[PDB]
Amino acid sequence: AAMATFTTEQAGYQMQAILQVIGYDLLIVVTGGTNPHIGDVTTLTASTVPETVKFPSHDGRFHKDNFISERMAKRIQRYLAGSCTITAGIHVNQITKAQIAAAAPMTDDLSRQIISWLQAHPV
Amino acid sequence: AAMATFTTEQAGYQMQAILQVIGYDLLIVVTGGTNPHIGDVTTLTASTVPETVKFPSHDGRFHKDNFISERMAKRIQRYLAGSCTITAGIHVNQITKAQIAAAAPMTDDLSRQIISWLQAHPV
Ligand code: NA
Ligand code: NA
Ligand code: NA
Ligand code: NA
Repeated sequence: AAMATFTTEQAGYQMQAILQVIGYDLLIVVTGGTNPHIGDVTTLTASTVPETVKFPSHDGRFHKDNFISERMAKRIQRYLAGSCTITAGIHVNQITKAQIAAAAPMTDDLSRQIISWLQAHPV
Repeated sequence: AAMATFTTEQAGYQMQAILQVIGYDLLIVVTGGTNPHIGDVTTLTASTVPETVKFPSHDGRFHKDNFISERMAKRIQRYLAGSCTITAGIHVNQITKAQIAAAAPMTDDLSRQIISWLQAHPV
């Protein structure tokens, strides 16, 4: 199983997804960088359009939005047996353009591990 | 601390809140009864109006909505240092009127333990 942890690291920083199964429903906590937080929450089922809450900036200043919980939700949506809630909060102090670019492949890498896990542990 | 678990039991069924601190942000997972699930997600900060996602019924049939994540959010809102996400999913097979009535005091009981914990462990 009811809990699993997935990690990836590209361009020198790590992202992590912690998955918890509750009933037929999923909770996925996505964090990364030096300052993990909860900046976005995406909710969905297999058959509804995902929706995303965006909290005010965890440190007040402006950071580019990489759409991480939305991107993960799109990848895993068709594998869901019930509801799904994805939090995301990645922060790298003085992030570089290459590290920004790595956010999308790293999210897909976590998504692929999650999908494999769900297929191995049907709920 | 960064993680704590709170429980209550009234009228013969248990509710549980698992709290995880990520940065300055909170994730609270509220479950109970025989069939824990994620049926509602409430998001808020100290200064914004809470909003609640309601997923389709975890078992297809109609159950009364006890507004659990909303009720907890109202109780703890003024103590938040950052963002807060509360999932809730309580199910008792053939719930009784007394057990339905117990949902509100039990949510307040979990909320009071959470507030005490936050005051003892400032983030
Ligand atoms: Na691993
Ligand atoms: Na944001
Ligand atoms: Na306790
Ligand atoms: Na509901």
